[PDB]
Amino acid sequence: GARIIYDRAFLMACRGGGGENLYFQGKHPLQNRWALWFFKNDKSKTWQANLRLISKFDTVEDFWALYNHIQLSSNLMPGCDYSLFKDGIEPMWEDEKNKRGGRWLITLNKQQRRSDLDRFWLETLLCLIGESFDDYSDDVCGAVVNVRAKGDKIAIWTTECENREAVTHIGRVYKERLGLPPKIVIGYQSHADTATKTKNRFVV
Amino acid sequence: GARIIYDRAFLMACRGGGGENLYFQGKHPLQNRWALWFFKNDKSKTWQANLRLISKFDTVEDFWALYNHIQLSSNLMPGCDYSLFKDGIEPMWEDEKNKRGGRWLITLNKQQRRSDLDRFWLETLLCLIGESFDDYSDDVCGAVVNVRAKGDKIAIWTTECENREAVTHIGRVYKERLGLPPKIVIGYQSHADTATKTKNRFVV
Ligand SMILES: CC[C@H](O[C@H](C)CO)c1ccc(-c2ccccc2F)cc1NCCO
Ligand SMILES: CC[C@H](O[C@H](C)CO)c1ccc(-c2ccccc2F)cc1NCCO
Repeated sequence: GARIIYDRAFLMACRGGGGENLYFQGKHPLQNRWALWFFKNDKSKTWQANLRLISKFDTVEDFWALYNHIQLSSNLMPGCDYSLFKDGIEPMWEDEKNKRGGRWLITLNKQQRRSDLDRFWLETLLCLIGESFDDYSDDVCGAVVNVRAKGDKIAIWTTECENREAVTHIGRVYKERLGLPPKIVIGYQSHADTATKTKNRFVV
Repeated sequence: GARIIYDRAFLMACRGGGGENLYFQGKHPLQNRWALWFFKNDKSKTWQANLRLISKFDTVEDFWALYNHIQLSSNLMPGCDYSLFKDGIEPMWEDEKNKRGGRWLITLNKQQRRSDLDRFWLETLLCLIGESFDDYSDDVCGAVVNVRAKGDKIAIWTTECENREAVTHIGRVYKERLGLPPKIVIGYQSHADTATKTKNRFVV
């Protein structure tokens, strides 16, 4: 049918009042299937054994079941990365869907770990699963949270750094959904530029 | 050793670049040996003369040799059934390994005979031979394709309809590997229920 779009209030209502959809034995299907990955760079193990597929889901209710479980069981320590990517896109630059891409980046201060990290990450996840960028949601690959002593980072990765209209729409809506004051500028950088380098390619 | 698991890309690469394994004079052995059966209900012959063992194989390269041959020489007409089952499991409910079982069913409409039947059947076969359900692949008995004017059907048969964790894992991974949109619900039904009866026992 048409793209399955859910707004923030609808998704939030499914957490405590989910499972009452009119089909799918009550589950609300998502537009896309998503995979959650965990990474921690531990030099004692291989890179392969450091990247872990945690879980895949494709309904609102299964997203919340995973969210609730992670909220109870998972490591929030420096050096952890968590990534939510569309099924079939590995959470790495070399994936065919990421090689030409880039990311909208949010950088937090340490004071913002207690005030803002959880709420900004949740808002990011809802933008993803809810297809909040209308047709330009198709350019979204995934999102990454890096937990770091120097300051945590959240990013939305998109497929094509030269798709100006898609990339800028995603950034504007993401900023709006995060609720950031206008004066707090966020930037988009291609993955190629992040490999070796406010002055970003696009700013909103 | 450990379970022999092959992903889709590896299996696909063996079709045109097969026979270069480091042992077995180049063949890649499968975890299981498999038997391909054909059935057509023809009232002029007995039931036993209507069920035919076509061939058995136990390597990736011999799977592709059979695939290529069937693709050239075999009947695709309404009333045909083809079944790929682990060696020693007959493709019938009464087999000891199927009596307590059930199936994940995919039902096609006629527009999907040309767009989807071959690709969905191939993806099913790759899930089977590649042991794509990890430890729960041991609950897989086989798969069946029914060619019908009213709409073709593909199913994965499993051994125990009350093994909830195994059955549900198989269904989720099968749906993921078929690439079905989240909103396209597939259902599991016990063979006992198929004998006399969206509302299925498990849905994913
Ligand atoms: C492990 C805690 C981690 O914390 C972040 C850094 C801030 O929140 C984290 C990771 C992934 C998910 C997640 C869950 C379901 C689907 C997709 C996901 F990415 C949720 C959480 N944390 C929830 C509690 O805040
Ligand atoms: C008409 C041939 C039939 O078509 C199906 C319905 C759709 O594709 C069919 C049956 C069995 C196999 C098969 C081959 C090797 C191992 C196991 C198998 F089940 C392959 C094909 N078709 C290949 C594409 O022509």
